[PDB]
Amino acid sequence: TAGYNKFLRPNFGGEPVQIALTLDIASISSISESNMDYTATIYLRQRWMDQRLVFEGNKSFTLDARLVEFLWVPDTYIVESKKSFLHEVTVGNRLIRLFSNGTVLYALRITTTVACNMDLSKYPMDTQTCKLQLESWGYDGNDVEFTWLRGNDSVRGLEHLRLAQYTIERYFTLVTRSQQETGNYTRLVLQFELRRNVLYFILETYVPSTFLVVLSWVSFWISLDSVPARTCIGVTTVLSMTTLMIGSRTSLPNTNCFIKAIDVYLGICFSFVFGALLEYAVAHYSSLNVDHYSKLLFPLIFMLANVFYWAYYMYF
Amino acid sequence: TAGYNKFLRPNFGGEPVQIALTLDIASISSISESNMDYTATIYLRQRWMDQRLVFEGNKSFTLDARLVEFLWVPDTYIVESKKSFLHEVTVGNRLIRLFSNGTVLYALRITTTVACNMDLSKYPMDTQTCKLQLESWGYDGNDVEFTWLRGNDSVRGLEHLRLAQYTIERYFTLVTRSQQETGNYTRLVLQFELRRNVLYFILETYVPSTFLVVLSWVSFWISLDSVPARTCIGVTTVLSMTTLMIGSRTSLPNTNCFIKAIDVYLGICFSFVFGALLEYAVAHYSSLNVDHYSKLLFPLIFMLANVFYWAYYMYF
Amino acid sequence: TAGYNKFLRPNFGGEPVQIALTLDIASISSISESNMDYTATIYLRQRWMDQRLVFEGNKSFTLDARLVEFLWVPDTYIVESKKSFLHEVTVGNRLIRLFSNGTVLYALRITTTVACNMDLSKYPMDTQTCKLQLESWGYDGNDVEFTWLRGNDSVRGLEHLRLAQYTIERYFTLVTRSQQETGNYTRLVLQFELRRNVLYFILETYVPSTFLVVLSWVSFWISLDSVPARTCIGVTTVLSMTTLMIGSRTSLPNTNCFIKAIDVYLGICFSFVFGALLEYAVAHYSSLNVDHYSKLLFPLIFMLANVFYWAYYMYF
Amino acid sequence: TAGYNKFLRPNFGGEPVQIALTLDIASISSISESNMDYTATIYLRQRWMDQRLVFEGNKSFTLDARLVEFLWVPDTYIVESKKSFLHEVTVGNRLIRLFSNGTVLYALRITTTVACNMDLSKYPMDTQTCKLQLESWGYDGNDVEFTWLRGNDSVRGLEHLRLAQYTIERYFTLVTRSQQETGNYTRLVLQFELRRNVLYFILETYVPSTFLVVLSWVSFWISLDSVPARTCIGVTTVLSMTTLMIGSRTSLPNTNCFIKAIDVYLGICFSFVFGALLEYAVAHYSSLNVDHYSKLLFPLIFMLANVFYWAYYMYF
Amino acid sequence: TAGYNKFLRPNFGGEPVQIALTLDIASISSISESNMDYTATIYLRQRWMDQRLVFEGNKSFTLDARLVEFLWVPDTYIVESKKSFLHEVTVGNRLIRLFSNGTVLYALRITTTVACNMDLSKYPMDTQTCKLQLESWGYDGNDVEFTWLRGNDSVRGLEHLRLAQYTIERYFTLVTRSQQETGNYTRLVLQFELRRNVLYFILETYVPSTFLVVLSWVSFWISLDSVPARTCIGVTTVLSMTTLMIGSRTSLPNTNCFIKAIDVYLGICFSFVFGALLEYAVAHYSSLNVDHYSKLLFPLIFMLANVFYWAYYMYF
Ligand SMILES: *[C@@H]1O[C@H](CO)[C@@H](O[C@@H]2O[C@H](CO)[C@@H](O[C@@H]3O[C@H](CO)[C@@H](O[C@H]4O[C@H](CO)[C@@H](O)[C@H](O)[C@@H]4O)[C@H](O)[C@@H]3O)[C@H](O)[C@H]2NC(C)=O)[C@H](O)[C@H]1NC(C)=O
Ligand SMILES: *[C@@H]1O[C@H](CO)[C@@H](O[C@@H]2O[C@H](CO)[C@@H](O[C@@H]3O[C@H](CO)[C@@H](O[C@H]4O[C@H](CO)[C@@H](O)[C@H](O)[C@@H]4O)[C@H](O)[C@@H]3O)[C@H](O)[C@H]2NC(C)=O)[C@H](O)[C@H]1NC(C)=O
Ligand SMILES: *[C@@H]1O[C@H](CO)[C@@H](O[C@@H]2O[C@H](CO)[C@@H](O[C@@H]3O[C@H](CO)[C@@H](O[C@H]4O[C@H](CO)[C@@H](O)[C@H](O)[C@@H]4O)[C@H](O)[C@@H]3O)[C@H](O)[C@H]2NC(C)=O)[C@H](O)[C@H]1NC(C)=O
Ligand SMILES: *[C@@H]1O[C@H](CO)[C@@H](O[C@@H]2O[C@H](CO)[C@@H](O[C@@H]3O[C@H](CO)[C@@H](O[C@H]4O[C@H](CO)[C@@H](O)[C@H](O)[C@@H]4O)[C@H](O)[C@@H]3O)[C@H](O)[C@H]2NC(C)=O)[C@H](O)[C@H]1NC(C)=O
Ligand SMILES: *[C@@H]1O[C@H](CO)[C@@H](O[C@@H]2O[C@H](CO)[C@@H](O[C@@H]3O[C@H](CO)[C@@H](O[C@H]4O[C@H](CO)[C@@H](O)[C@H](O)[C@@H]4O)[C@H](O)[C@@H]3O)[C@H](O)[C@H]2NC(C)=O)[C@H](O)[C@H]1NC(C)=O
Ligand SMILES: *[C@@H]1O[C@H](CO)[C@@H](O)[C@H](O)[C@H]1NC(C)=O
Ligand SMILES: *[C@@H]1O[C@H](CO)[C@@H](O)[C@H](O)[C@H]1NC(C)=O
Ligand SMILES: *[C@@H]1O[C@H](CO)[C@@H](O)[C@H](O)[C@H]1NC(C)=O
Ligand SMILES: *[C@@H]1O[C@H](CO)[C@@H](O)[C@H](O)[C@H]1NC(C)=O
Ligand SMILES: *[C@@H]1O[C@H](CO)[C@@H](O)[C@H](O)[C@H]1NC(C)=O
Repeated sequence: TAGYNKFLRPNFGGEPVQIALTLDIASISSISESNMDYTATIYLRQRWMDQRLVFEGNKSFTLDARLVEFLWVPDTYIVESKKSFLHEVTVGNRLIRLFSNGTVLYALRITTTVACNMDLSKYPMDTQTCKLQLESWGYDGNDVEFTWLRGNDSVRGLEHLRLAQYTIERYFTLVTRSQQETGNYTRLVLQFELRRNVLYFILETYVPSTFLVVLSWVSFWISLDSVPARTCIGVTTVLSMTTLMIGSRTSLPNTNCFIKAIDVYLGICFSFVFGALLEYAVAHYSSLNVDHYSKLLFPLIFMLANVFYWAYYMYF
Repeated sequence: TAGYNKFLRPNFGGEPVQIALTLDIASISSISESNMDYTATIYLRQRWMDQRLVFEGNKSFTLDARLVEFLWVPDTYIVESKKSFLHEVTVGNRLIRLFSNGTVLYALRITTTVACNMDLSKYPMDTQTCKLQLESWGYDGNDVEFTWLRGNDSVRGLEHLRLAQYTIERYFTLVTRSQQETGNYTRLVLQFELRRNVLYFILETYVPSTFLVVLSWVSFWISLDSVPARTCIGVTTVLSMTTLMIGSRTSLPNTNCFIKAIDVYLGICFSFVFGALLEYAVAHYSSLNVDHYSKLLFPLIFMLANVFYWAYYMYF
Repeated sequence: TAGYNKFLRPNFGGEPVQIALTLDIASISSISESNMDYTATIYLRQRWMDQRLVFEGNKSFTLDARLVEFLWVPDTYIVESKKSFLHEVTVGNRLIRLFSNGTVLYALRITTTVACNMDLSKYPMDTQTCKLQLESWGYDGNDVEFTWLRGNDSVRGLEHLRLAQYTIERYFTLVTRSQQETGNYTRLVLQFELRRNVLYFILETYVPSTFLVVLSWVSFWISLDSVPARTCIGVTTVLSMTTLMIGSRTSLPNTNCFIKAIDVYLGICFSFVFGALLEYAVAHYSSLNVDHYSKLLFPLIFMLANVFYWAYYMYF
Repeated sequence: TAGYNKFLRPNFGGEPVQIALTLDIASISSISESNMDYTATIYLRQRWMDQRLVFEGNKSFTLDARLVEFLWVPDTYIVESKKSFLHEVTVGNRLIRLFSNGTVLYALRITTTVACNMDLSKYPMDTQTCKLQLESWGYDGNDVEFTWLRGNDSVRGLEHLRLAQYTIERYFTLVTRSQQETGNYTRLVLQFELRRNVLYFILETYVPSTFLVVLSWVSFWISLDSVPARTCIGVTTVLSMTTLMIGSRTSLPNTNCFIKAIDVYLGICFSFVFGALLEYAVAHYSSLNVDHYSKLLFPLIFMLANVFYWAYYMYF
Repeated sequence: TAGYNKFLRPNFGGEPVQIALTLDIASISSISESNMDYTATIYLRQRWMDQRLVFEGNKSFTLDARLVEFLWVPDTYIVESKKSFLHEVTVGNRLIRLFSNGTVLYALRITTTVACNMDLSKYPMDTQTCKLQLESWGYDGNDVEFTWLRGNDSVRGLEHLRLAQYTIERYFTLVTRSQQETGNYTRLVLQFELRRNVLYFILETYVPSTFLVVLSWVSFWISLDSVPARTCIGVTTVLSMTTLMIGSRTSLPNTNCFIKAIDVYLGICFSFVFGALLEYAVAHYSSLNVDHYSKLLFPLIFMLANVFYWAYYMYF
C-alpha cells in the first residue's frame, strides 16, 4: 500500500536529477555498409542520488531484476538505435545496488544497433565517425540532467576492440544540449572513429593491378619484331584486368552506392590497359620506336595518375 | 475502483476526437527492391483534447510508459506495414504529457517496415513514390478524426535523410477519406519520393560500355591489311563485353524481375559488339573500305540508339 | 464475478456456431522458391451471432484489443503456416464490434508465412497454385462451422496485387470437410495461382541464346576458304555460350533442385554450339559444301528442338 | 482456492504416468547443409490418463489455450532443437480435450529447428539419417513414461513430404532408455532418411563433363596434320572445363567443408582435360599415331576412373 | 504471506554461496568468421546448498518452471554473449530438484551466441581459441562464489561435437578472479580450440594450383621450336589461374579482412604463372636453352617459396 511516496521521480520539482552514466562496450560487430549501422553490446551503468531510500548502516543492497520495476529508474534511450534489446540469458540483466546515502547503481546489458552514416567516398581509407548517444527520452533537461561519471574515461572497453576490418583510433565523450520539439534535453554522446585496414586492400587490388600494368609498360622494351609475343602479353594482361574488375565487382556485394575509391583506381587501371592495346595498334599503324612511348610516356602518366589519386585521398 | 468514467474514448457520442499527429523520421533504411518495402524509424506524436483530466495549475505531467495503459490512447496503425515494433531500449518508449486544459501528448518510437511498390521499369533513373499512411485502425471517421498538427511541416527529419542510394527530392502530407468495408476513416498519408543516384550507375556501366564500343568502331580506321590486329581487338572487346554483362547479372542479385533499363542498355551494347564482329566477317567476304562502314554507319546508329534510350527515359 | 455465463462458446450444445469469414489480402511478398512458402498480410474478419450479448438500442460498440480476451473469439488457424504473428504497431490489432442483435465483428491484422509446393518443372512458365486455408484448430465441425460471408467475393484485395515476378490470374474460395485424427472440421480454402512473368525471362536467356546460335549457323554461308574467320566466330560463340551458362547458374542461387526448364534450353544451346564446333572439325576432315550442312541441317534441327520444347511447355 | 489436489503430477508416487504421443509432421523445410539442421512443423498430440478429472457422462470438453495452464501438462522437449516456438496465429495452439474416464488429449503446433549431422562425404548421393527425439525434459523415467500411441504408424504426414531436393525413403519410431546425468529417461525417437535427388545433379555436372571429355578424346581420330584445329578444340575444352569448375565452386556457397563427391569428379575431369593438353604437347614432341593413344588409352582410363568412382559411391 | 524468510539469497551475510556448475554442450553451430561469434546450446546445471528448504525424508522434488520464480536462483550470465535465449519448446526449460539436505539442482537449456575473436592470419590452418565464460552478473565474489562441480570433467558433450569445418582438439575448464568496476567476481571459463579441416582446403586450392604450376614449369622441356604449343599452354595456364583466383575470391564472401593465407598462396601462384609468361617473352628476346631456366630455376624457386610458406605456417 504505497501512494505518491514511491512512484514520483526523485526531487520532483526543484533541482533536477543528477544521473551519472558509465559505459562499458563489451563488443562491436555487424558493421554493415549497406544498412549504415553497427551492433554493439554495452554495460549501461547509471548512478543517481535518491533521498527517499536512506537506510542506516553502511552496506550495499544488490537487488535483483524483479525489484527493478518497484523503484524509479531513468528513461535513457539510444538516439539513433534501429533495433535493440536487453539481454535475458538466465535472469533479467537489470541490477539496482542501493547504498547508505541513497546512491543507486543501475546496470544493464544492452545490445544496440545504432545508425551511423557511412560516407564511403574513400572506401578503403575512410575513418567513419559513428556516435552512440544516450538521452532521457521522456524527461526534459529541467527534470533529468545526464552527466558522465568521470569525464572522458567513463567509457571503458573501447581500447580492447579489434574488429574484422576497423580499428578504433580515437574516442571521446561529451555532453550536449540537444534541442527538439518536446523541449530541452541533455544528450551524452560517445564518438569513436573506425579506421579501416588499408594494408589488406592494398595487397588485394592495388599491388596486383600495379604489377600487371608495370609488366604491361615494361613490355615495350621488347622489340616490335616479336609481334605475336606482344599480342599474347597484351591479350593476357587485358583479360586478367577484366577478370579482376569483374571479381572485385562481385567480391563485395554491399548496397553502398557512393562511387567508391576502388572503382576509381580500377577504372584507371582498365583505362591504362586498353589504352596500351589501342596504342599498340596505333603504333603499328604509325610505324607502317615503341620504347620511345615507354621511356617517358606510359609509366610517367601512370605515376602522375597515382600521385593525383594519393593526393586526393591524402589531403583536401 | 473506476467504472465508465475512465475507460471510454473522449467525447463518446457527439463530436469526434480531434487527434493532431506529428511525425519525425529518425532514419530510413533496408529499402529492398526484392520485397518492395522500406524500414523507417519514426517519432509518432499524437495530440488530442480530453475533458476528463483537467487539473488546476499550469504545468506538465510527463507520465511513464507504465501509466500509458491506464489512460485512453489512439489506435493509430500503419496501413501497409509488414512488420513493426515499438522500441524498448531501457524502458517503454511511450510517454503521455498531460496539460492543464486536457491536452495529451502521446509520443512513441516505432520502427516500421512499410510496403511500397517498386516500379523498376527504369532501374537506375527511377523516383519511387512510397507512402507512410497512418489511420485509426478500429475507430471509424465519426469516432476518431485524424489531423496533421501543422499541415505540411508536421513531418520533420526527412530533409536530413541521405541514404545509400536514394535521395529524398519531395515530401508532402495529406489527409484522405479512405473507404473500406468497416466504414469511413481518416488516413494521414506522408508521400516521399526516393530518387536514385544515377551518377554511380553511369560511371559503373554506361561509361565503360560506351568507351568499349567507341574503341570498337574507331578501330575501323585501322586498315584491313592488319587482319590479326583487328581480330585481336574484336575478340578482346567481345570477351570484355560478355564478362561485363555476366558480372552485372551477378552483381545485383535482386528479386525484382521487371526487365530493367540496365538490361536494355547492356543488350544494346552486346548487339553492337557482336554485330561489329559479324560485320568484320561480312566485310571480309564482300571485299573478297572498312572505314566507309564507320564514317557514317556505326557511331551514327549507336548515337541514334542512345538518343532513343534517353528519350525513353526522359519523357513520355 | 462471472461463472459459466461468459466463458462458454456460443450455443454450447446444439446448433454449431455459424462464423462468417471475410478476408482482405493487404500484401503478398517473400515468395521463396527455396523454402517453398509465401508471406502474406491479411485482414481476418470473423462474423458470428452470440445470444448472450444482446443490448437494447441499435448501435455499435467498437471494443479495443484489451477487451478481446474478456469475450469468446474463434480459434481460426492457418493450416500450413510456418511462422506468423499478429501486428502490434501501436496497439493490439484486435477489434470486436458488437451489435444490437448479437453480431460480433472480430478483425485482425495477421502476417502469415504459409507453405505451398513449388513444382518448378517449368521454371519460367509455371502457375503455382498456392492456398491459404483457415480452420477452427481446436473445435471440430459439430462445434464450430466456418462459412464464407459472401461466397467468392468474400476475399478482397487480391486483384490489386502486382508482385515482383508473379501476377494473380485466378482466385476462388471454397469450403471443405477436412478429415483428420481429431475429428471433422470445416476448412475455408482460398486458392490463387501465381503466374510468372515469362517476358523478362524470354529476353534474358532465350533471345540472346537464339541470336547467338542463329549467328552460329548463318556463318556457314561464309566459305571454308576463310578458315581463321570461322575459327574466330566459333570460339567467340562457344565462349559466350559458356559464360552465359555459368552466369545463369550463378544468377539465381535458389535451393529448388527440380531440373528446371532454363537448364534444358541452355543445355540444348550448349549442345548446338559445341556440335557446331565439332561439325566444323568433321567438315574439314571430310572435305580433306559447308553451307550444305546449314541450308537444311542446323537451323532445321534447332527449329524441331524448339518445337518440341514449346510443345512440352504448352500442352500435355 | 486449490492446494495440492490440482498441482501435482498424476499418480505422484507409485505407477509412472503413461503418456502416449502422436506426431503429425505438417512440413519439413530450411534443411541447411551449413548449420546442419532442419526446420519442421509438427502436431504434438499427447494422451495420458488422469484420475482426478473424472466427470459423469460420456462427452468431450475441448478446452482453450487459456485453461491449459490451469491443468498439468507434460514437459516434452525436442532433444537437439536449436530454436523452436509454438504457433500463435490467432490464439494459442494448445488444446486440452478431457474425456469421461480421464483421458487428456493435449495437441500443440510447434515449429522446431532440430540439429542433425550432415555427413556430406557423398554430397549428391547421400541419405542423411536425421532424428526428431522427444523426451520428458524434467521428469525422469520413474516419474513420466513416454510411449508411442500406435507403434510405427503413430507418426503421420511424412509420406506426403516432397521437398526441394530430398525425398523421404524410410521412417520408423522407437522408444529408448537414454541415460544422462539427471537420471533415467524415456526418449521417443522418430528416424527418417532424406535421400537426395541425384538425377538433377547427374545432368547438371556429370553429363556435361562426360560429354566434354568424350569430345576431347574422340578428337584424337582427327589427324595430327590439322594442328590448329586440335589446338582450338583443346583450348576450348580446357577453358570450358575451368569455367564449369569455377561456376560449380560459386554455385553452391554452403559452409559444409567435407571434401565432397562433386569435387572429386570435377578434379578427375580437370585432370583428364589438362592431361589431354599435356599429352598433345608430349605427342608432338615424341612424333618430332595420336589415335593409338585414344583407341586403348584415354577412354579406357576414364572408364576405369568412373568405375572406381561408382564403386566407391555404391558399396563399402 | 512471506516476508524476508523466502526472498533473500542463501547465507545473506557471512559465508558466500558455493554454487557448483555443470555444463553439457548440446550443439555448436553458426560459427561465422564475419561476425566472429559462435552459437552453442548448453545444459546449465547449477548446484548450491540452501539451509531454509530442509524437508524430512530422503527424496527429490522435481519442480516445474512455474515454481522457479518462487525460489532463489543464481544470476549466471555469459560474459560475451551477443544474443541468447532460454528454450521454450512445450514448457519452460527451468527445473529445480530440491533434496533432503537442501541441495538445489537448477537445470536450464540455453542457446547462446558468444563472441570470440577470429584471428584469421592463417585462414585454413588456424586453431581459434574461443571461450564460454559464466559469471554471477550481479552478485560479487563475496556474495556468490562459483565453482566447477568436478573440475575439468564438469563440462560434457564437447567430445561428440563434429562440425562442418572445425574439430575440437582441446578443452579445459578454469575458475578466475575477474576484476571490473563493480567489484570482485568469480568467472567460470570453458576454453576450447576449433581446429579447421586443412585436408579439404589442400585439395581445393593447393593441389590444383601446384599441379598447374608443375605443368607450367615442366613445359620448358618442350623445345622452343614449337612456339604455338608453348603459347597455347601458357595462355591456358594463365587463364585457368586467373579464373581460379576470381572464383576463390567469390567462393567465400566472408567479412573477415585479415590478409589470409589462401590469398598469399594464390598470389604466389599468380606471380609464378605470369612470371613464366614474362620469362617466355624474355627468353625469346634473349635467344634472338629454355630448359636451362627450368632444370635449376623455376621448380627450385617454387620449392623455396613453399618451404618459406610452410615454415611460416608451421612455427614462429
Ligand atoms: C492547452 O494547453 C496547451 C499547453 O499549454 C497549449 O498548447 C500550446 O499551444 C500553442 C499555440 O496554441 C503552441 O505554440 C506554438 O507551438 C509551436 C510548436 O512548438 C510553435 O512552432 C514552432 O516551434 C516548433 C518546434 O520547435 C517548430 O517546429 C516550428 O517550425 C515553429 O518554429 C509555434 O511557433 C507556437 O509557439 C504551444 O507550443 C503549445 N504547447 C504545447 C506544450 O503543446 C494549447 O494551446 C492550450 N489550448 C487552449 C485551448 O488553451
Ligand atoms: C444484426 O445486425 C447487423 C448489424 O446491424 C446486421 O448486419 C447487416 O446485415 C445487412 C444484410 O443482412 C448488411 O447489408 C449488406 O452489407 C454488405 C456488406 O456491407 C453489402 O455489400 C456491399 O458492400 C460491401 C462493402 O462495401 C462490398 O464489398 C460489396 O461488394 C457490396 O457492394 C450489401 O450490399 C448489403 O448492404 C449490413 O452490411 C450488415 N451490417 C453489419 C454492420 O454487419 C444483421 O443483418 C442483423 N441480423 C438480423 C438477423 O437482424
Ligand atoms: C477412455 O475414453 C476414451 C475416449 O472415449 C477412449 O479412447 C478411445 O479408445 C478407443 C480404443 O481404446 C479408440 O478407438 C480406436 O481409435 C483409433 C484412433 O482413432 C482408430 O484408429 C483408426 O483411426 C485413426 C485416425 O483416423 C487412423 O490413423 C488409424 O490408422 C485407424 O484407421 C482405431 O481403429 C480405433 O477405432 C478411440 O479412438 C479412442 N477415442 C479417443 C477420443 O481417444 C479410451 O479407450 C477410454 N479408456 C477406457 C479404459 O475406457
Ligand atoms: C545432500 O544430498 C545430495 C543428494 O542426495 C547429495 O548429492 C550426492 O552426492 C554424492 C557424493 O557427495 C554424489 O555421488 C557422486 O555422483 C557423481 C555424479 O553422479 C558420480 O559421478 C559419476 O556419474 C556421473 C554422471 O553419470 C559421471 O559423469 C561421472 O563421470 C561419474 O561416472 C560419482 O561417482 C558419485 O557417485 C551423488 O551423485 C549426489 N546426488 C545428487 C542427486 O546430487 C549430497 O552429497 C548431500 N550432501 C550432504 C552434505 O550430505
Ligand atoms: C555515498 O555512498 C557511495 C557508496 O559508499 C559513495 O560512492 C563512492 O564515492 C567515492 C568517491 O566519492 C568513490 O571512490 C572513487 O571510486 C572510483 C571508481 O571506483 C575510483 O576510480 C578508480 O577505480 C575505477 C574502477 O576500478 C577505475 O576505472 C578508475 O580508473 C580508478 O582507477 C576512484 O579512485 C575513487 O576510489 C567510490 O568508488 C564510490 N563507491 C561506490 C560504491 O559508488 C558516495 O561518494 C557517497 N556520497 C556521499 C555524498 O557521501
Ligand atoms: C576530455 O574532456 C574534455 C572536457 O572536460 C574535452 O574538452 C576533451 O576534448 C576530452 N578529451 C578528448 C581526447 O576529446
Ligand atoms: C501543403 O498543404 C496543402 C494543403 O493545405 C497542399 O495543397 C500542398 O500541396 C502542400 N504542399 C506540397 C508541397 O505538397
Ligand atoms: C464461386 O462459388 C461457387 C460456389 O457457390 C463455385 O462453384 C465457383 O467455382 C466459384 N467461382 C469460381 C470462379 O471458382
Ligand atoms: C515397427 O515397430 C517395431 C517394434 O514393435 C520395430 O521392431 C520395427 O522395426 C518397426 N518398423 C520399422 C519399419 O522400423
Ligand atoms: C585440469 O584441472 C587442473 C586444475 O585442478 C588444471 O591445472 C589442468 O590444466 C586441467 N586440465 C587440462 C587438460 O587443462
